[PDB]
Amino acid sequence: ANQQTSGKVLYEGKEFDYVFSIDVNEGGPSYKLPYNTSDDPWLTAYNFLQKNDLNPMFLDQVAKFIIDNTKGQMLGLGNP
Repeated sequence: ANQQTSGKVLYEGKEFDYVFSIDVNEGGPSYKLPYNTSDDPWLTAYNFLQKNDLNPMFLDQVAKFIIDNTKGQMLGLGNP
């Protein structure tokens, strides 16, 4: 991908392709998961997970949502 600033997401103070908004559940601290569509779910998720020192259990939930952003239902929909 080598495009211009179409609809890039600003997480805290940096801009990325698409970032997810992550609440652990407690209203704080609020996390965001920056994703670049050229990268893998597990890798993007792991990168944020290791960076924020999250539990590797979250890796699946973040990566799968990352996938949804490039998959049907969420992005491709697929509604007859």
